[PDB]
Amino acid sequence: SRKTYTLTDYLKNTYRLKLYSLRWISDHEYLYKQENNILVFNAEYGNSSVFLENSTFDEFGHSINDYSISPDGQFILLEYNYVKQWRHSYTASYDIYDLNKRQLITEERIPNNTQWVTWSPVGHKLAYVWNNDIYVKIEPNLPSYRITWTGKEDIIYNGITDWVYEEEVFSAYSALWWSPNGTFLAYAQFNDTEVPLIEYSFYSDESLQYPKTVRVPYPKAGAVNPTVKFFVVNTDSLSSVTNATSIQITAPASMLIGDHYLCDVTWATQERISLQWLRRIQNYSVMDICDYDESSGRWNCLVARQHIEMSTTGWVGRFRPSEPHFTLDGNSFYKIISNEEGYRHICYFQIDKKDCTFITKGTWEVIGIEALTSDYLYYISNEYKGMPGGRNLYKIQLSDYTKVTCLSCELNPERCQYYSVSFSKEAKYYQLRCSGPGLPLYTLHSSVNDKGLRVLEDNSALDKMLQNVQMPSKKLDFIILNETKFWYQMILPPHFDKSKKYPLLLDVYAGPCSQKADTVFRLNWATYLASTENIIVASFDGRGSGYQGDKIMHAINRRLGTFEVEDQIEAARQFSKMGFVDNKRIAIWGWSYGGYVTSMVLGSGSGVFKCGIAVAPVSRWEYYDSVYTERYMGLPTPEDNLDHYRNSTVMSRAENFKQVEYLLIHGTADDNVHFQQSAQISKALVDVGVDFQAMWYTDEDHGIASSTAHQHIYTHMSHFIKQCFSLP
Amino acid sequence: SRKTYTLTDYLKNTYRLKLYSLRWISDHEYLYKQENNILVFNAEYGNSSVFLENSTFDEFGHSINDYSISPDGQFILLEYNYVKQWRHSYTASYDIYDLNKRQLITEERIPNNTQWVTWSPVGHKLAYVWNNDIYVKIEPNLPSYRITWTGKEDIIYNGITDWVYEEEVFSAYSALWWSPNGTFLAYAQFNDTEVPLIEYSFYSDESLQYPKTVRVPYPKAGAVNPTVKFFVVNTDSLSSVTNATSIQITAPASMLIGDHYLCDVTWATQERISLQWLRRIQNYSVMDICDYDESSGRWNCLVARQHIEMSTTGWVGRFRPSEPHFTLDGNSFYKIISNEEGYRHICYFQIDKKDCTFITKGTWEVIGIEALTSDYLYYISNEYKGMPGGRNLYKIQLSDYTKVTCLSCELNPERCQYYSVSFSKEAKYYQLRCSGPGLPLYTLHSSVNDKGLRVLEDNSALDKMLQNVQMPSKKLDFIILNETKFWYQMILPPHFDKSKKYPLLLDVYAGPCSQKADTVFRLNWATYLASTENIIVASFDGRGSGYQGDKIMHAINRRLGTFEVEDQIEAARQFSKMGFVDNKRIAIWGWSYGGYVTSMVLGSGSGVFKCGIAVAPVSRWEYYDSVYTERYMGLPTPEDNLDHYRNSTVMSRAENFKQVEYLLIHGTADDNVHFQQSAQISKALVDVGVDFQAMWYTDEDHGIASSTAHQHIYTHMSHFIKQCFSLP
Ligand SMILES: *[C@@H]1O[C@H](CO)[C@@H](O)[C@H](O)[C@H]1NC(C)=O
Ligand SMILES: *[C@@H]1O[C@H](CO)[C@@H](O)[C@H](O)[C@H]1NC(C)=O
Ligand SMILES: *[C@H]1O[C@H](CO)[C@@H](O)[C@H](O)[C@H]1NC(C)=O
Repeated sequence: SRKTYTLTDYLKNTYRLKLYSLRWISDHEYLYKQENNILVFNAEYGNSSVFLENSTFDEFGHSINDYSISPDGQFILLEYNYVKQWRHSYTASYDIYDLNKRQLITEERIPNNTQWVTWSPVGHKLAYVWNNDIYVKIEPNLPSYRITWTGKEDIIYNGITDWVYEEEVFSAYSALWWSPNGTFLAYAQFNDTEVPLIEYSFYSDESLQYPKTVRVPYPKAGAVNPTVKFFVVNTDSLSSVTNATSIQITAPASMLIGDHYLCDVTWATQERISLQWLRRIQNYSVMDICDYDESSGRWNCLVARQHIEMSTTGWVGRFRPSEPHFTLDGNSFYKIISNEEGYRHICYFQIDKKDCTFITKGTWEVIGIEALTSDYLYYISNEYKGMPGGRNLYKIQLSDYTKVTCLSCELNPERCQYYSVSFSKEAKYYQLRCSGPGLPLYTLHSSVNDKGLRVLEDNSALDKMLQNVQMPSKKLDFIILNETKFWYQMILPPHFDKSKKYPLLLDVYAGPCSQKADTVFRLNWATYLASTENIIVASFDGRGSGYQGDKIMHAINRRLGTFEVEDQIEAARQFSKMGFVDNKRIAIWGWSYGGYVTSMVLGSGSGVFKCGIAVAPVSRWEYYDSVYTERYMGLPTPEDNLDHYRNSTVMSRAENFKQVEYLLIHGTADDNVHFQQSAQISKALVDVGVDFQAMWYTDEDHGIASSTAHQHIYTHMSHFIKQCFSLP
Repeated sequence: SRKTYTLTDYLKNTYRLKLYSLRWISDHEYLYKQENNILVFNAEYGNSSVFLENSTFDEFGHSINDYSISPDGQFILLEYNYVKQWRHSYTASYDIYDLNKRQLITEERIPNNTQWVTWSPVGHKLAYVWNNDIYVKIEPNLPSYRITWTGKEDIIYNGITDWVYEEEVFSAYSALWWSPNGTFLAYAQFNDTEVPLIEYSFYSDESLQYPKTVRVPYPKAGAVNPTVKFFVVNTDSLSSVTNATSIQITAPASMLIGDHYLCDVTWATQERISLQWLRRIQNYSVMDICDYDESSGRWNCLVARQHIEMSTTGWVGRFRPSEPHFTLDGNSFYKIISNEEGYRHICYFQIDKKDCTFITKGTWEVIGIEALTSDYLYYISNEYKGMPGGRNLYKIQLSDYTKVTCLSCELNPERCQYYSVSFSKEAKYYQLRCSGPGLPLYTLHSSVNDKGLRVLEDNSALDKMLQNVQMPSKKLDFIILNETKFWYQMILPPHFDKSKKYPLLLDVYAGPCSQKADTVFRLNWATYLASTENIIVASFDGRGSGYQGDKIMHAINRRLGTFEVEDQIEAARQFSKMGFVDNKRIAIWGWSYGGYVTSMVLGSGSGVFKCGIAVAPVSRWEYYDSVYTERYMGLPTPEDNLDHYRNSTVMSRAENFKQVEYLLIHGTADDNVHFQQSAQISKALVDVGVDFQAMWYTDEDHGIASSTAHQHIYTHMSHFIKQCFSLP
């Protein structure tokens, strides 16, 4: 009798999740924007003051995309004129508001088309990047010191990352790293001088008469990669007439025999930096600990102090080598490491010592180390009730590692099974965020005795609303394939009847270390397909999937487009044999790696799927970028892995598409997974006589995320699926 | 007749039309290729011998693409390694083989990657273009002589055309023209320096890691255009110590004031050249007659013998200034001109004398002048039976204009209402080539007494085959919109039943001077649609269409996307009325201009059409080239015609497509109508929320003509129509 969840509701964002985004600003206080005022909250007692009134800047003349306040909080930075580049990078203008006076600073402004800005971690110093060169303001109203002079568009980058680094390495435009004092500015330089350029058309506005070609240095598998150097400047000794002195830190000798990357930089103390590096064959990584010479002004990294990580089974880390979490003193650290059994767990390392100690063990994995005092290490794992799809917070007593307490497990156990966390400085207080399986819940807690303090957002407004809709439900369970347990979720229509036969949509991603079966609450496309269209949407984590150990995750090492594909069919097969899925109507769809897999499934000849959708798919691994692809596939040369690079393309199995119905979609401005990839699939289908559907989306990138293209793509896919399943 | 005309039949060519393609080599001899033998035929008597054995070049080594025999039969040119460029351009390697010995020449071979080669019209001289520069070989075994040194890729073209000139001005890669002596070589040189480029991606074979970017100089409407110069070289005064002297003929003072085109190049005598020039506003045109001053070595264009052509209702000529045909003495010419009633007729000009005299007149038009002798002028017209979609050969006694004989009207009045002709040298003989409405007939005749020498090919082999197919029939009629006859055509289902109600596909082109309603016999897609699917395919010639004089042809001037679009609709509306057309099931389709007209219709909100397909459609005239567009549209500036450039985009109609089902198709490497045109359509559709189906074809150009892509698009289109129409 109630309304169902409709496409419109999805697209028009009718039922909205309420969030609670806070920024810890000390051990006991946090920032929060409410009704557009910036507020400081006291964690302990719950009371708040207004940092910055909503009324301030209503005469400022520009609408403001973002802000960032001094640590030692006398300035606020205002970001405006935001122009997006890639996933993390962008260009903007900035003004600085002097909080003590009622004033914008007026002279020495941070320039326009600034590519990155950062406050120092204390005080109110500023580093910014402009035309690929680094600058430093000591005071906001003073002239900046130029640190580098080598910036050249698309060629040399100081303090920012190039495309592959932004995307595959640091998940960030930034390549600047302030000392904890603020004394030093560490920064990376990239040189893309010989990196080949992916070119593509942008058509933009109807009034542009000639298309623009966009040209992006983008190393595809086996191509010349960017090189990198690393520098540290002392920001306390800058002259106005002397060019600043940047000291180089050289990679270790065992990284210099060949192509390598900088994968991680962590400050350990005021005078010690941690630099992890990686070989290009991502087999082998080195952590260097560099100390600062008081007398010399130099940085030395003692060999007897390096830390090596290797794997014979696969690559180092889930996507990159893990991050070290240092003790206050900087003489030791804790870091996630795959154990002997293949399980990622926390290892305690001493800096001068060489082997490490495991602080956790067992048939589950650690997801992150979240805070560390002298007393306690806080982390997230999927230990609870043995569900890898699950996330919870844990507290180790460091005087005895067997005394672990779970902080989130039983706070709201039917409602909350997927937490993330946000500790204040010195882990005095934390916010918890349960992401599912019920409505998201944001709580505030005091570490002292782990007293719950206060609910922040409970989403009850959403709850009252969703009581009036025909919500689908979620089944999280496992099947068995060859002795091992693999998990799947199903999103099930309202009033699911196990005696009926429902159409089933396999929603696939299945990349190395992915997880599509989990406890989180989403309101999405699947929600609509289940509520209105009575379609079971199923998802399944097969070999190559993560959070369940190496045996499963490294199964796909050097062999993408293989066990992850077979296992999707094997599970679709099994869902078929269950007596509520009508095997005549099984479809499959995926975005991105999802598309590559959906296509590899459509082309397997399984005859299990009526039809499916591949959006922005990888079709051939030589088209994708070096850092991601080489991590799973090695190099595409005869001496290495050319054979399997060639064996695993969507085009190789074009004929088999004649048995299936296929919708193939790709935005033309995809800088990530290039249009070329869908353009080689479509050609291969044509070359063989296979009919299919296509959709390009002019000037859309990898996410096809403009308001219109979003509504349109999901509209297009609904029609393709309703009619695939003979639904009116 | 039981079996039907099948899509496979169309695609696979079960049923081919037989041809007869001859090249005359004198006033009584031609060559025909039968097998891979070149045979010579005596036109008067019918005897024939083998000129060239099919087995002459078995041990050549390379696949031979095409031949060309010198006008003194002494040597043959063999064309190999042919690589397409645009519609007429290509590069190939060439060999010259001696016929009087039996040996390939090996000294001084035509270079590889030769852009163009041609023989002198008499004898065995060669002119050729390599690397944008012109070379002259007096003898095939001898070193060539260099005429130009200014060649340069995509900037300077000598002897060959750039992109616009090839496609829009000359219909030819060639910008060279021998005088009949083979004494003088005349040639144009194009300068594209400031011509902006169209760039698109070309994906190529799989093995290519990074798409290539294609860059072609292409002036869109209003852009900077190529400049031209014209030169005449004396081919007989060449020395191999001295550099070649090229005499320049400059354009008339009234062309030099602004932007202008070189239109036409016609030698009149051994020592006299006709140049036609066209203003960038294409309503003024000047013909210059230019003579060799034996004494000075120069070329003088007297203004006494200059001729002006102006149009006040539209533009000049049909697609350009008509070509003149000079009488042997070089002192008079005949040339097609819009008469004062606005119909195109043969006009008689005397070189030094004013005006001209019209030698034909009426409510019909000369299609072309074909042959000129001492006593007669032969020409082709649509007079016969007031049928503008028909064509016959005609004869005018030069000594009394009123004495006009129809050569072809009555040869076979039922099989044949559509001729073209190929006259021997000195017009002693002609091959009549009948295209319809019955099967093509090919007959040879003699001019003396207009005797029918022999049937050359009667397509009897096809005739018998088709007796066994349930062939569709063609209806040619007309309707009256104001008090004007506009002609349409219908391809009608076999066993047509005027009391059943048939789905209608309206097959549009409808560009300026087009004719879609004629008597030509075709085996094509509509043939399949009619015979196998019992769909009626209708084409209609409304305003802007051709060969019915200027009131109709010029109705569309400065007005593209108005009247012609309106008229298609009104026409479908008229088809509605007739009780054999189901008005729930009317569709429209078209390619190039017809793709544009379709979209424009579709988005008009007429409600007449259920759906429609548009292939490589124009969407916005600013995106298309300058020569074609501005010819109809004027310039896209505010003072000229910007208002109608903006009032006539496909994009401005997007909201209306909600009402219809659209199919939009384009080749990614279309260099004529750029992918951009469709990329802009799809965006506007995305932006406004309209659903529609799409298909790009990667690396296909304008014709979408690789055999596999050809098959794929008709298959795709066939399904789309079949499901639009509720047809299984
Ligand atoms: C500013 O905050 C106040 C405090 O609740 C609120 O009433 C008001 O709507 C806000 N003003 C604007 C313009 O956001
Ligand atoms: C960048 O690399 C190239 C060689 O790949 C080198 O020639 C150039 O000097 C380098 N530039 C800098 C400033 O590192
Ligand atoms: C036709 O026959 C005549 C007389 O036998 C002969 O001389 C002539 O060369 C022949 N022409 C052809 C084309 O074979």
